[PDB]
Amino acid sequence: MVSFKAGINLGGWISQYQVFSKEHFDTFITEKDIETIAEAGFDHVRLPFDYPIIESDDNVGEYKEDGLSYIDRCLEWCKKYNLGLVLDMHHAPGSTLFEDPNQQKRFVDIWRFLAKRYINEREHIAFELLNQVVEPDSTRWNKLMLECIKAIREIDSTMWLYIGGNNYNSPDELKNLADIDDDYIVYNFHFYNPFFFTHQKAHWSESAMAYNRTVKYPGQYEGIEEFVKNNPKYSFMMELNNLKLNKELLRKDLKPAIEFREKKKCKLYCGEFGVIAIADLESRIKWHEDYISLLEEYDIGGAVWNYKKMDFEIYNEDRKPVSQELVNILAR
Repeated sequence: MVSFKAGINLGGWISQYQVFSKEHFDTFITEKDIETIAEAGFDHVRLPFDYPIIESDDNVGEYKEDGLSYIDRCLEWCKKYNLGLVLDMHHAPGSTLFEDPNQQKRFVDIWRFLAKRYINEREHIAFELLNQVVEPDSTRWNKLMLECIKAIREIDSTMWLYIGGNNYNSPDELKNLADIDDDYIVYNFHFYNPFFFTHQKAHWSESAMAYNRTVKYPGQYEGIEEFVKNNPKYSFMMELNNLKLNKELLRKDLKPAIEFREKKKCKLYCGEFGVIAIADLESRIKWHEDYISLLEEYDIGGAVWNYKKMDFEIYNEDRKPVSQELVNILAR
């Protein structure tokens, strides 16, 4: 039996790669990595991929077997170590996806193709449709998601599909998803609360970079009022002034997902959650311990971000954990 409860992400491999290089692709993740993950106790891996490894915008419809090989081999390694694999589309075609039906067509076609390609794999693979959803409302995503589900179901009636909502799969956007009468659906949400703690000093976040402050957990945001005074552009941060960071805050942020499930009686999954590696170790470990305990209390499976690199590393390049206590907590 394969399970999808205590996983880890393989971001930075065939998704969010620096340069499109075969050297990177052949070496970033190898069988030794899957072996390490399996020996640690995780039951599955989440594999983000960006469309270009599979389809070029030029010869649309012509799928690259060379890119597909990275996915095929990962499936092999997973089957070998009895791990599940959640195949996740990070960057879809198009942002114009919800504007251009051609982009919509390619998106659906790519999933139709993958459903066919992996039709004989019944227990080690699951599909997670799309990660990047940031829209004014869910109307357009709901339309595309339904077509995609439909297209896939004509080919595979029992393939498990992972579906997330708007606002980067926010837990409070699940309620805005169209009702899918389907029993093989798992609802996904990401969780990085409190943001200025999990992304403190994240170089890719303008506000976090402007704030440029170390934060501990449990603890409290400090100097917000002083920061806003100097930077009126970030006035909205005044809402966070002196916010107390503790386990009850995390429980409150998780509430919307729990309420949705209480109504839908569905399965929930947290595909991404984590803390930036530069945070102090003690706080980093404590946040995971508290969050994992909430996931276990509510029986919600998930995958921590990230296996290696991507600034959220759980393992060094030497395939050794940054902290053994941390890995133990995450493997449940």
